[PDB]
Amino acid sequence: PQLPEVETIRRTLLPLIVGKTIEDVRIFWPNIIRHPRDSEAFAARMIGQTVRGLERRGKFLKFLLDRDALISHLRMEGRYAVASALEPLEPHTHVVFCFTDGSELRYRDVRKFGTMHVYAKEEADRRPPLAELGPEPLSPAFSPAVLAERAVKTKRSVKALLLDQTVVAGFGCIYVDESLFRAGILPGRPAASLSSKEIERLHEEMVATIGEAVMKGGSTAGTFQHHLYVYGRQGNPCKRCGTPIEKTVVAGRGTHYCPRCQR
DNA sequence: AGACCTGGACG
DNA sequence: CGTCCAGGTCT
Ligand SMILES: [Zn+2]
Repeated sequence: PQLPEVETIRRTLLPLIVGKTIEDVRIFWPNIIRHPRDSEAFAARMIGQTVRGLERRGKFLKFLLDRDALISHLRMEGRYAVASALEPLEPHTHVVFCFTDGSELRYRDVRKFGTMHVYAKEEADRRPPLAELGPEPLSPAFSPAVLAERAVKTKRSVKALLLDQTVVAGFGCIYVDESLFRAGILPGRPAASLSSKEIERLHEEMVATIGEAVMKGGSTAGTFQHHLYVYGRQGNPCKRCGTPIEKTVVAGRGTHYCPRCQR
């Protein structure tokens, strides 16, 4: 999940958990728990607290409790649902938070890649993983100046630049590829080879793409996949020029682009 | 890369 | 059967 997907999980999950009080926390795959590293301390400190809110920072979910904040990263497969304690669990359910009202927040993750960190609220933003994060793309803090400051300094591909969460938070392969297309820029271009005119353009497209995806509930629930120009369309005609979309490897990752529209 | 991980589209 | 992919991030 990327920013648009997570922002959607955030909007729909909040009303389902807000004001509930944790009675128990049950863990079935401890590796998910990263801080405290001991999964028993993790469970213990949360018992008794009440969900006060739910925020998003980059690709992370930030559950706001009483004194603590829980930082959850879904990675590839992480999924949350709220259900009755009286029903059997779905498979691949690794962490369950039991509330006093008989309902449960269930976390599922087939590949077990996801992570959970719990800190005191005041500590969350100055500790891993939130600390190194770049500006929110839909915030004024994300500007062409910001993008340019990082681009000139590096020799790596513009794709690799935008995937770096320290540069800007929220983009993954899908939306990076789409943004680059919309901005007419080849993914493999050295970041530094970008001009001021391209930087501004890319910034406008990055903001627009992520914005529309969020309004459309993301890609699959979501509907933004009907609005994909290049991702997963390899071999198919470009929607703008009819050139077959191409797929190669940029920075070790499957990359999609139109060889005509992008330069 | 290869790491952690599990499973679905491929012949 | 296998291998080849997969919307993350780390080493
Ligand atoms: Zn094209």
